[PDB]
Amino acid sequence: SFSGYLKLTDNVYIKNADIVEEAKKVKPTVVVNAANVYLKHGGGVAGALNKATNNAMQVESDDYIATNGPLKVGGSCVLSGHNLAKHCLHVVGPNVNKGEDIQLLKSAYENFNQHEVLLAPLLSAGIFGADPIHSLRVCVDTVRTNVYLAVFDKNLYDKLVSSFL
Ligand SMILES: CCNc1ccc(C#N)cn1
Repeated sequence: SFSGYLKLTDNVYIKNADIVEEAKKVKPTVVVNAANVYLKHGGGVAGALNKATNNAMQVESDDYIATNGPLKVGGSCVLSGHNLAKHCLHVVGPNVNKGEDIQLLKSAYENFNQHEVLLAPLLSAGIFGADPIHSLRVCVDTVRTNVYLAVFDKNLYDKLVSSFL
């Protein structure tokens, strides 16, 4: 189904790809969003996925927050995948740039175990400020379901693969 991924472990795969383009092509059952507790999809993966939905993700997310309140750091919710996937699993990894606890990254990845297969970014990486090498390590040590990681940055992808233990 997913093409061109490098197998890291029994269940973790990685590719240098734009997660928006991966989602449009594959139309996976689940695309993971690098969400914040307010589901305000301003930038990074969230801003990019929301822009690909023509803001439908943000409109749906605002209604979800109006009804349910904010998510917890380390938590998630399942919403529509719009034109990108059947569902979007909005997962909140800790944002180290907001001083959040990096220990919550394992809790964030545990949300992936509720889905047999997912297309996902590295949680807390990019604008969330965590070390992406550490994120990949927590991913491989926490996620047991099939996760296809899309890493937008080629230089970061090369660093992640070449340093993977
Ligand atoms: C070009 C649109 N796609 C993407 C994918 C990932 C990120 C990040 N971070 C930003 N844009």
